[PDB]
Amino acid sequence: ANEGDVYKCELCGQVVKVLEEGGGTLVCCGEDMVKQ
Amino acid sequence: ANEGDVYKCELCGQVVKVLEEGGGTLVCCGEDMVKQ
Ligand SMILES: [Zn+2]
Ligand SMILES: [Zn+2]
Repeated sequence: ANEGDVYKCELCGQVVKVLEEGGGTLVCCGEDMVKQ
Repeated sequence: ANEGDVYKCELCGQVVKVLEEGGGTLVCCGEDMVKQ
């Protein structure tokens, strides 16, 4: 992900920001959050 | 988590913010993101 990017889910509907990108995935609710 | 909170992976080194808390857990690198 790109720094300053926001990610939201479609299930849980959780929204978080990407303060610091990493070589991993942002899982959520036995799923994988979405990116805006 | 409470909005305004930031969570890290504590592994890869990914940092994100909880813009909107939901009914899900932030996972990264097969790990449960930690709270700063
Ligand atoms: Zn989710
Ligand atoms: Zn990670």
